Amino acid sequence: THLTIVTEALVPTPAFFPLIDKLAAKANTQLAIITEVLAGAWERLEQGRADIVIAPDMHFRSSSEINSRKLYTLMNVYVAAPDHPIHQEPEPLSEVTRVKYRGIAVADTARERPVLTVQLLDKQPRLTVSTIEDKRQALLAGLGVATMPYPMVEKDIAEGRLRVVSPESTSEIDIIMAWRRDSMGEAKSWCLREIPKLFNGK
Amino acid sequence: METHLTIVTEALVPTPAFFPLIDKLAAKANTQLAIITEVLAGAWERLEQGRADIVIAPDMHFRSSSEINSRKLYTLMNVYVAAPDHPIHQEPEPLSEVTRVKYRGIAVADTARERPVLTVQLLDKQPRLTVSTIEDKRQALLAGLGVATMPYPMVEKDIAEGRLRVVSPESTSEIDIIMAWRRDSMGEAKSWCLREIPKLFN
Ligand SMILES: Cc1cc(O)ccc1O
Ligand SMILES: Cc1cc(O)ccc1O
Ligand SMILES: Cc1cc(O)ccc1O
Ligand SMILES: Cc1cc(O)ccc1O
Ligand SMILES: Cc1cc(O)ccc1O
Ligand SMILES: Cc1cc(O)ccc1O
Ligand code: NA
Ligand code: NA
Repeated sequence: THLTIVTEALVPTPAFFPLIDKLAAKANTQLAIITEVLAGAWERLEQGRADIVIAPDMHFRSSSEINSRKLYTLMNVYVAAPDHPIHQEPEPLSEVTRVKYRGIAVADTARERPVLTVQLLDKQPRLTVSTIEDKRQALLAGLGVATMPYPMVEKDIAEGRLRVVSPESTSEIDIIMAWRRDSMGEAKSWCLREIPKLFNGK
Repeated sequence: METHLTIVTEALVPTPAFFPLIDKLAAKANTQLAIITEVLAGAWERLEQGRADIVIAPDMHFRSSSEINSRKLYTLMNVYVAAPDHPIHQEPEPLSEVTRVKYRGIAVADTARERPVLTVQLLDKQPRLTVSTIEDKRQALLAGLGVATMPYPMVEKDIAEGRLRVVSPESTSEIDIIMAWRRDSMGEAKSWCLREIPKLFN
């Protein structure tokens, strides 16, 4: 009756919207598309509270009978407001410089899945937010410097609301679909074959 | 030496409204601010469990503990909305329980570790989409996927330019957004915020 899909914060939830009407005709399933951050997504899969997870490769979640499949590559870019002082700096990535300016991070579950944004060191000003929306607005308001998935800020860079601080730092991340094998129902199986079709060419 | 204050802004409350604090707080003390989003009961659970210094959330009509002091910030207007071409608009009595079951609700998952709430009426045998963030709920509504309440400020532009349409004014409700905190703990940064945040919504 109920399927839960977990789309990690980096993954746009509305990309999964086409499924909804199809899923309602396919089964009497009430859908939940739930957002989690980093380790939270895999914690949900371990605790049997999430049927399918769409999340970056994050080192753990290792359980009994867990399968995966790669969907697409996502580009993360270090960004900041155009008139943020970091842009006038000669060596923005120098440890001496980075500590001066405030990092922006998104909260997650109590680890269990060893990864960091690798965007902020210690003894350095930090703002923590729960959602990518808060993070984008904080960046737009010139309140700090942080990574962002390129698609969500492509328009912002185009119209000069944000500016990439240094392209060398930009990194690529695999977005993967994972699930557990021990239970494999009609709706869950159907989605497992349908979700990759959403990102053919991504 | 630095200092860490954690503020919870419930989903209905715009996190960027609290941005003015950040630069002031950094010059006032070495205080690192953390502005976390929770949903419904989740915000209050955080205050009870001593994991949140200040809570900005709707009045949840729960026995106001002595240990929680609260102060009203502003009134928020919630509007029952749907896409302009959603069938609900042609319906004579949209709010009738018989009618509401026909159409799909859109709900935001209560972040409570203890129990969720019946906020969305939890109409049984009724199609539902559940999402974690108010943005995803907005997009679901924009895509004409169902019917749900929304805080007017977030959708004001959408109603103006006819991307969303108020289904029935009778359903419109006003909610008090309140600031709550605990008496057992006080310090420089906490006290400073408690006096500064109300000025943001004078
Ligand atoms: C728009 C958007 C794009 C994306 O690639 C990830 C998250 C988002 O919210
Ligand atoms: C809203 C949305 C943003 C996006 O980048 C891809 C698909 C979407 O539905
Ligand atoms: C690494 C990373 C994680 C995340 O949750 C959002 C953006 C990011 O760049
Ligand atoms: C922008 C915004 C305004 C608001 O009044 C509530 C939530 C929001 O995300
Ligand atoms: C940015 C912002 C949006 C809003 O809807 C209300 C207050 C605000 O400061
Ligand atoms: C109506 C409503 C109120 C709320 O506080 C959170 C989500 C909601 O859908
Ligand atoms: Na999302
Ligand atoms: Na928020």
